[PDB]
Amino acid sequence: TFKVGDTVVYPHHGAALIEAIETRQIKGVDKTYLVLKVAQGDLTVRVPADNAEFVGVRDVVGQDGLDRVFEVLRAPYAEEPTNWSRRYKANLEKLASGDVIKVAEVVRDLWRRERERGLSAGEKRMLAKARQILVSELALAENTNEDKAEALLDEVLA
DNA sequence: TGCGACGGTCTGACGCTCTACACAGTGCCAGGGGGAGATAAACGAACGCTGAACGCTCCGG
Repeated sequence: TFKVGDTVVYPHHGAALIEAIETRQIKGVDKTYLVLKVAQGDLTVRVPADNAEFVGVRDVVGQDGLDRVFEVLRAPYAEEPTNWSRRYKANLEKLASGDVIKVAEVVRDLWRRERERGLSAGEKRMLAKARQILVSELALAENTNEDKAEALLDEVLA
């Protein structure tokens, strides 16, 4: 399932590359740890392969992902509750869910809201974080350059 | 009630200048009411223009 040198998407950190497989022993049990890293925060993540699906790791989605996130990005008739508190409570939950379709919907609706009137400066931090993690997810999926990854999305979100 | 003792409470702890310094870890926005500043108009005032008009010295044919 998991090999060396491959790219894996980790929640709240985006795409990452695996360095090696670690065989550290805990209580006399040889767990199959794997170590991975990103270029954003300069951190190393060690996850055993047995509970990898439980913690929420996920591989690189092929050609079946960009088309579905584009068609849910272009999906009209999206509505939000009138009170901003319910939508505010929903969006970070959708971000923490880690689904690509959910984060694409959140960034599309939020970008539309910022375009129409302009929300605030506080929400700019989370829009920026979501755009960063989404462009990092799509950058290593299509194997494109990061500047090309952020450039290609500029003509499709309108 | 008398007893020590147990305890709290309270007080200051010589004088001045030469010197003499500053002070730090945990949310967020929408709807609505007031007064600050720009606007264009307004009622009244006095400010000018009209030279006219009164009166003077005036050079004068």
